[PDB]
Amino acid sequence: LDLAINGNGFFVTSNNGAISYTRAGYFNTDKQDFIVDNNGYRLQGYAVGPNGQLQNGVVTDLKVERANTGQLAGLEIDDTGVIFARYTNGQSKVQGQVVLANFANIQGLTPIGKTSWVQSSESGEPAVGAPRSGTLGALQS
Repeated sequence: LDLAINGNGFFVTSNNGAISYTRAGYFNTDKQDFIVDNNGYRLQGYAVGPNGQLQNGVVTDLKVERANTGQLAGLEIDDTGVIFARYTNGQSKVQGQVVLANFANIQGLTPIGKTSWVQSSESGEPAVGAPRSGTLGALQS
């Protein structure tokens, strides 16, 4: 998955819980079927709950189910970040929803790499939500 944002906001990735923020990413699934960036850090969002519905109460790792029988054939993410898995038994199932974070003062963000930042005393706290909700931008591919 090659993801970009148009508008405000940052993708949220978790390194064993260390959270960083980025503008665009190449995302894959790892050996435990987590959606990860090119460092292996886990893309964060609303996961599907135990009842198969999106849990907007918790921002967590995004898992993609290998099977539904039917096994995974494709993975797509719409402009509001909803992740659709396509399976060989003719089914599709939502796997989660990518979130974006925005900041009251993104200038105050602490750079941790060429294209990644972390929260700071100067940036304010992350305000997290679905792409195209509130002031947050839209997801491309």
